[PDB]
Amino acid sequence: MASTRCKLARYLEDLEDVDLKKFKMHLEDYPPQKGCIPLPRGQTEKADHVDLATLMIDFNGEEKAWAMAVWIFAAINRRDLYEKAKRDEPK
Repeated sequence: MASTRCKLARYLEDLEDVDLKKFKMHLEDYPPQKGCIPLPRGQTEKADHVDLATLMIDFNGEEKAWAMAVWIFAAINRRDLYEKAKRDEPK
């Protein structure tokens, strides 16, 4: 009826081109949080925009993946995106 994978792709695509590069560099440069596993660069860089959403939903899960998606926007100063993201995020 409505795959969410296509929805997240529209968000990472609706971001600015220069901001797109900052989202990946910030993800690969993610510091350790608690014995967390570092994301292999060859996997993320080789992962396409659609495939990228598959590693976040498949490896981190829909609950944790969203936590990383919202916490990163506040980092690049995009609080306005959190107000809309919370309204467009399905329950």
